[PDB]
Amino acid sequence: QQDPDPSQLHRSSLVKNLQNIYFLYEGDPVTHENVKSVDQLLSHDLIYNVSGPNYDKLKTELKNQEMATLFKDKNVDIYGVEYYHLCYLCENAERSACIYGGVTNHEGNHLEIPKKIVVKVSIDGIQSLSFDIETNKKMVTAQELDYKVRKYTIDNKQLYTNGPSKYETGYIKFIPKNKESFWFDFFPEPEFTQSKYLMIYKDNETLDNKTSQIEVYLTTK
Amino acid sequence: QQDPDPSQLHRSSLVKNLQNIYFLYEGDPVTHENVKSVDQLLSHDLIYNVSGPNYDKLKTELKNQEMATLFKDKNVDIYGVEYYHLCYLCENAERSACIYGGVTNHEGNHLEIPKKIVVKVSIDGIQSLSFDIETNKKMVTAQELDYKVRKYTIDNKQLYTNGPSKYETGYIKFIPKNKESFWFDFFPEPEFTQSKYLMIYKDNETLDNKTSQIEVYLTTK
Amino acid sequence: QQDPDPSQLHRSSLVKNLQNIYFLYEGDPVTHENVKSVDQLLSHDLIYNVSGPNYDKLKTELKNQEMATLFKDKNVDIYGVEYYHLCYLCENAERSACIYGGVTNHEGNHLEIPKKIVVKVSIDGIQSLSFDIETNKKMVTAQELDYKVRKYTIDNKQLYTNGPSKYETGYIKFIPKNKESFWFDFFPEPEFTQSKYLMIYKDNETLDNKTSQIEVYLTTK
Amino acid sequence: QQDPDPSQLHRSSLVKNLQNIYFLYEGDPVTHENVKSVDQLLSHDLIYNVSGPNYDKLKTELKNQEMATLFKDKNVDIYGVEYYHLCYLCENAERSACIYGGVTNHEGNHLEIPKKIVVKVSIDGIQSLSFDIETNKKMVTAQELDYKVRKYTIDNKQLYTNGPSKYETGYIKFIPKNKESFWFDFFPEPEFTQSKYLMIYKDNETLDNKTSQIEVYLTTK
Repeated sequence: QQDPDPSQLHRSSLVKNLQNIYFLYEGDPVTHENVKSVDQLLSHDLIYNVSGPNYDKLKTELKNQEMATLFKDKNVDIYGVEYYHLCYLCENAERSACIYGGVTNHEGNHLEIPKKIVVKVSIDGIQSLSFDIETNKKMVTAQELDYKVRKYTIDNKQLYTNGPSKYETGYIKFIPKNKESFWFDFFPEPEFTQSKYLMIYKDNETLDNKTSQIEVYLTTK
Repeated sequence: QQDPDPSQLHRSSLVKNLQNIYFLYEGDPVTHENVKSVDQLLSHDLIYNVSGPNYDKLKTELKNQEMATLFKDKNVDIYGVEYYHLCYLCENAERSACIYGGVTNHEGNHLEIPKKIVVKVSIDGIQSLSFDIETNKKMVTAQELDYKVRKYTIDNKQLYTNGPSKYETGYIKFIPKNKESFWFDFFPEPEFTQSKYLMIYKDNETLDNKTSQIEVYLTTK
Repeated sequence: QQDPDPSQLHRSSLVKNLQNIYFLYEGDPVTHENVKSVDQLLSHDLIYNVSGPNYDKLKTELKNQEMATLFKDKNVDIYGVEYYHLCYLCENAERSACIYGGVTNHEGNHLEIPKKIVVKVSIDGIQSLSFDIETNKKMVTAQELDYKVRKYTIDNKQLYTNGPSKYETGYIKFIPKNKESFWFDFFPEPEFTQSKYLMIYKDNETLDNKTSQIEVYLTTK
Repeated sequence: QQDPDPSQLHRSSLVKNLQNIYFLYEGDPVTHENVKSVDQLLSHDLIYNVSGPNYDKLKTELKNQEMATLFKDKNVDIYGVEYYHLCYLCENAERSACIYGGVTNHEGNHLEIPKKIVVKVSIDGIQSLSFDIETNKKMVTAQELDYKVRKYTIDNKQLYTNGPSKYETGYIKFIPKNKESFWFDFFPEPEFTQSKYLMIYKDNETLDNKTSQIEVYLTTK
């Protein structure tokens, strides 16, 4: 996946119920340390018995059978963006919370002191500023990072709000030490659902933090 | 509807996922003043464009057509218990909240100072206590009252909890000045959904507060 | 319940997607002889392991907890109207078919030769005609009957069509030997779903057939 | 996409409710010619106003936004496999039917005399047989082809049944004149739904028939 073309980005002025992206990155993500799965719905997911402000049962669809059937009996660390509309867990379950990926092993992958990662932000060409985000992992999911990133740029520069977004075309770029960089679009198609936009966090993409760099390119229209 | 017979009561011990009753009465009720309806799904429900911590659209299924098309264009006051699991609003809507009844006209029915209604609580036959609850309406909905009554006894004497109840069989009774008393069971059938147990709040039963009394009958087991 | 008032009747010209009532009575109802339930979802329904053109699992919402847990272990006969849209049976089942009531004991209640029951149909006051329907039960469900009744009047005098109805206001009336006659409006509220209009078959109402009569009141407008 | 490794194939013996695959290819596909779209739920789908034995509304999710907003106003031919369970179209419509892909232009692309396509089938290494399938299109969808190809083998050699299959691992392969051949696994992961398995028909893949070949590889066990 190579650098995006200016016509391939979705534009924030065509999205209708745009806000539905706000709450996602404004609210509190899901965080669980050293926990083990206990049952699964389909071959490619895993269910956990954990709680939060609006749930006591969680689900995370993974990339495929081979992956799910890998973390099935291991201890892992969860960190993910959740949705409540359109989420199934079990016939007998009200109060559910779905998510995509966000799964990392627990032992060894934890660090003593927080690694400092730097984000560079460009707007209309000009590189305008810099800020930091942390993490207690040697191998974090692009999900944990992308989130933390936006959170900041939403409560300060204002990436999303309960209404029209200030910018128009935005996307985050990951730059791994070994190879091939990738990106995510900051805005969805005209009409959409949450459950669908978040599928990007399906591949449970993980990467070393000690050697990865991030870039953000926004457009003021 | 005459006084219930001791076998006709649902027994707390039998219910399985009982907690789900707890949240309904330990959380914050939906409250809106002087608001009007803006669209309706089926012939007997009205939909409001209001907001809260977990929504931005609301639905209240009333008793029947004739009723709904009566409050279809009036300004009213909403006071009610909501459920998120299995709630339908519009094809394009995430973040909804549904309820039953809880509708009263807005003009006049309001009061300067809060009427004081007294509740007599029995337990294993002996009337051990009494407490108070308020209201700013001349014609309140037995729902507004039912709620307020439980929230208390739950936070203090412990009616419901994040698990098994302390008591076994409980119900509330209303005594209207004009005639015919009625009651609600405090526990649902063994296996149930939220949206089904609440239907007792479908008849949008209203009544004068200046002359109505309340009684609670619990059995310790 | 006494003879209805000409203003409480739903008027077929107001229903928007009326057709949907057509397929319910113009389709092959469900019919299964001597069978036993095998699992249950909620405390007031029963599930059966039977087959048909569009299903291989069935459910039947009954009146209350007390009624369901009565046919839980008995051999019974099911004759009823089904709906596919909006129907849950188990987390793992596609191809489902739901219904309301239509449950009767099997042993004894069966007859050697079919009883002949006559129906009398009015039309704008005048008693226009008569026709027949059969049954192999001593105690049938008004559902079994109400169905048989309409299916005829729809294929011949066209009660419902893939479209607007020829008549405007009709309802069937039951006259049981002992006491209280009861009726069903032939048309639903303006806007509706199927699972809700069918709820009148929930009281699994049954009666002797050796002494029961029927009447039909329609209005050409 | 190169030839599959005998370990990446799903084994029917591990599948639980496999029958559901059966009905999909043993049932009547959806067929409509020279039609136009009429509204769209999301940004990557299209809705048509057509009718069949179990529906009067149909949907077909496409690859992405740029494809849908391309067949939005053209005259197209739909050929596809449909799923009922879990299918959303509009808040007011029961009787739906969903699909993925299966869309082709209508003018010109039609042939006077049906093109004969030969399929070669292998079984445990040995090329045991060959047969025929027809099509009235210059540019056909791999879906229309894959379907026809199975139905046969199913009603004859018995690919799927209302139960365990006879075979263990199967997959069809397409060999276009220009380049890159591809394949589909005849079987789903152990636990799945219909709507997910069928997503292979999303990329609405299309190829010329005057120059395409097919091959099937099965493994008795």
